[PDB]
Amino acid sequence: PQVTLWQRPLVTIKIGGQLKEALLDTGADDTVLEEMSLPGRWKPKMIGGIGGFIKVRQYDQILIEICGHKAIGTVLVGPTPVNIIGRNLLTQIGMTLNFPQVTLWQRPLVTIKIGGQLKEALLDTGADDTVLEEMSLPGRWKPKMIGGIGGFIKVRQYDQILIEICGHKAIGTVLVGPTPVNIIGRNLLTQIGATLNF
Ligand SMILES: N[C@@H](Cc1ccc([N+](=O)[O-])cc1)C(=O)N[C@@H](CCC(=O)O)C(=O)O
Ligand SMILES: N[C@@H](Cc1ccc([N+](=O)[O-])cc1)C(=O)N[C@@H](CCC(=O)O)C(=O)O
Repeated sequence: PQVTLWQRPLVTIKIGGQLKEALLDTGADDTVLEEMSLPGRWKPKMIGGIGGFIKVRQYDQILIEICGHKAIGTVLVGPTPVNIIGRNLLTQIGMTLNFPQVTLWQRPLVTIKIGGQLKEALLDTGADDTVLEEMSLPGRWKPKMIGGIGGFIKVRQYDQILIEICGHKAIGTVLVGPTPVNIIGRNLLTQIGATLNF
């Protein structure tokens, strides 16, 4: 299946005998699921995201059926606001990003030019919005708060911002704030015709 990003890329998964919905998230290294019942041993672990950090339980060798496709790997269980299927499992179902074709064995980083500056950013299908590290942008902005896996952060919202993503031009909203990594979200990914394929 190929999938566009005009809507969040949700898939049905089966894990631990239970059926759940999860977001295919190219910006996540790991798979993180809402608190749920899984059998077996686990190790305490700490992961980060926008907002800060959360403690999770790490289960290994977990079988998961993602949109019918089987994969086995590490699954983290904790207080995430949404169930996320990260690259550790996306590579097993042969997921690719298309806009060039991009595989997910490494983080999908691209070079962007915005506000006259060159930066690197992560193509993130799990992000509704585009969020960049503090930087100098011209013009008016509006205060806004956004959430992520570890809580929330305050950002500055700039609209009608031109960005060149891997050579492709797009114009849209860009949030600027304390994100640990520059993220290109669906609002811009749709403009460069990015598709998720597996
Ligand atoms: N949506 C991503 C945004 C993100 C990517 C990479 C970093 N980092 O290297 O520091 C921070 C934020 C996200 O929240 N990714 C998390 C998801 C949880 C996980 O995979 O463990 C991440 O840790 O990659
Ligand atoms: N990597 C994603 C994980 C995520 C997706 C959706 C929600 N949610 O609807 O509540 C929470 C976590 C991520 O960090 N998404 C953030 C990125 C920042 C942004 O786009 O505003 C999100 O808010 O979607």
